[PDB]
Amino acid sequence: PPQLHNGLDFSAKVIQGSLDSLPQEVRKFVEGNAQLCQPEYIHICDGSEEEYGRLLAHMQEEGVIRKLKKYDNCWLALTDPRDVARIESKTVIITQEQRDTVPIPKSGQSQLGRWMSEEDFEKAFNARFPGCMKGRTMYVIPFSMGPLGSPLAKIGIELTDSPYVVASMRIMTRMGTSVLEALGDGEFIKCLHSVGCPLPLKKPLVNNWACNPELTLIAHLPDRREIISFGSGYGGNSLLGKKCFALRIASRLAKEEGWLAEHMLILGITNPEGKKKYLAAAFPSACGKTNLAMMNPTLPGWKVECVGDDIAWMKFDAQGNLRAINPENGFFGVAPGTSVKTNPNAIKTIQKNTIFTNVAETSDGGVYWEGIDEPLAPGVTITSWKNKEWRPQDEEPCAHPNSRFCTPASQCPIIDPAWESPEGVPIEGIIFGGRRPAGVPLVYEALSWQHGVFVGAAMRSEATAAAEHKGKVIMHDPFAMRPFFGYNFGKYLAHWLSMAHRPAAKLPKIFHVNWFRKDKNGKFLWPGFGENSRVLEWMFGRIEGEDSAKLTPIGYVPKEDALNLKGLGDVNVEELFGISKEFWEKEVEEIDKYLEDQVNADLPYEIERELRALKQRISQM
Ligand SMILES: Nc1nc2c(ncn2[C@@H]2O[C@H](COP(=O)(O)OP(=O)(O)OP(=O)(O)O)[C@@H](O)[C@H]2O)c(=O)[nH]1
Ligand SMILES: O=C([O-])C(=O)[O-]
Ligand SMILES: [Mn+2]
Ligand SMILES: [Mn+2]
Ligand code: NA
Repeated sequence: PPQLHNGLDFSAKVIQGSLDSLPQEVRKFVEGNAQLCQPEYIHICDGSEEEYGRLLAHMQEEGVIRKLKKYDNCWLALTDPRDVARIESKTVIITQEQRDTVPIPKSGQSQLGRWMSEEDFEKAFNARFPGCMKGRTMYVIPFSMGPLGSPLAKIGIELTDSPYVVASMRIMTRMGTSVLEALGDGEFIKCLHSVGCPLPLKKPLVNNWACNPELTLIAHLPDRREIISFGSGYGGNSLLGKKCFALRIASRLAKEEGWLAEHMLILGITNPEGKKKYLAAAFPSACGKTNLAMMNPTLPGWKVECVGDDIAWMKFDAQGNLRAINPENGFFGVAPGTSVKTNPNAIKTIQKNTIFTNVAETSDGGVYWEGIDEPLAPGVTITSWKNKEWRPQDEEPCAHPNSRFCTPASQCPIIDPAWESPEGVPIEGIIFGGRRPAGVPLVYEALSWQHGVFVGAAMRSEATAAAEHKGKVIMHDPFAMRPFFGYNFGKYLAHWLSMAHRPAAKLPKIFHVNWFRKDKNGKFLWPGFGENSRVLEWMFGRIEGEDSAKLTPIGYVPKEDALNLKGLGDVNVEELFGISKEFWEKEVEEIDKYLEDQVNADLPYEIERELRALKQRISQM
């Protein structure tokens, strides 16, 4: 025990587990950060049910969460209204050179990520972390992204002072002692989180929800294999395995190592004949992945099974199959809109062992939100997400627009049998899409891999409530990755294009969808949800080589009568499927200006070529 005093030994403060049990480098990480942050206690998480019960009890007793008595082991957290979603403007990546992280925009102000210099980050770090956990417990969370012990899994350690983060990580990752045993003396991603409210409190606590909005900063240091997040408890900012690791850090590793880390669901779809295919889909935040990934198809005999709803790690095997795995262990899903009619499999999943954040509570201990589509007995009352009595005729919603459920994937009734298979599932189609109220038809198919990459690059979508963006501003969200690129977007495009030069590659067919086109009065032209199975059927047939497509300037679309619209006789097909020369001339000009300004010297030639080819096809209309 080599030391002149007690070294950096924090053993006296350990209230679960043992520092002696930890791999050497894990111990160093814990003790170095204990020295810095000065927690009152250290809790080494074991991931056991016993621990989870006591953690929930502790939070309940502290008033941080409430038990929802109507359900089996479900809980409700209500946050400070300042800490409710991601904050892109406070999310940064540190590298030696800015251009490695983001292209330099011609006009000023990049929209493909925020870079911070090493020097500026050190100052930011020193202004936040020293002493930040005083009076609190530092929890040590050993977690695996991907199935335990898989050669493709990646392990992290997250230190946090938030028991809400511990509970949510238990759901969203594989966590506990088994992860430490699989880790051994291997490398792990170093993840440090604090709510940034050391005791005694310097500022008023709102709704018993510790946070520091003024100093909120979600930082990524890929060259140090570190993620450092301060001031926010909201899951996208605090669950460091999810967006921070499994997209931002992992996307750059993937570029270096020949794979892909993407904001994509993975689903398996089986037709009435029993033939099954796996598909991946990238839609922006709050644009429909969870609803698609566990859809109940309206077409009789069709079945969808869920591999993952949010993040995909994909790599070509030796046979050329693009194999995908879900690195998550749960769903962190948008609550509003979820009903028996729109997402019955989510309703089944969230009946037990689920943590809800910022939803409303009924007087009989249930959950409520806009679009839940379940009448309450007369006399039953509602407490809004703001902890105030609420009525249906009220101006503001009962649930926050970005309220979430956090639920075990193992509870999904149609979880796919291969959802934890270490080798992944073979992807036969990749689907892009987002919210476009005008101009973009229900579905089209890219003409080639290069055209498909351009389609991903050109994605635009109405702003949602998943981050700080207000109104329904149509924003660029290439590959649904705008908030999540771990490195220069132009390099990411080159990396995707390079997949076509892999010998033997079985390149997935690429499609683009729009569930959200609206008529003149602002009403949806397409009902969506389970009806989207009709679009998946067409995709399935196209992968099988069916002659069910008509060429248009934007790509292939369904032939007349090719889509099954039985039961949707009132859909206005000409409006929904319409392609206007005027709209598309404007669209290509907008994309050209965006790529030139935002990507410029980093833009691959093949992307510029696809833009010109699209413009040329439009000119022949
Ligand atoms: N009109 C319509 N709304 C949909 C459709 N699919 C999903 N939604 C709604 O869009 C919102 C977000 O859908 P999700 O499936 O949770 O979005 P996501 O892509 O999983 O979002 P993140 O988890 O933030 O990445 C919810 O309110 C849904 O009810 C659809 O087909 N049509
Ligand atoms: O939380 C999410 O999944 C998001 O914002 O994409
Ligand atoms: Mn997401
Ligand atoms: Mn989702
Ligand atoms: Na609260």
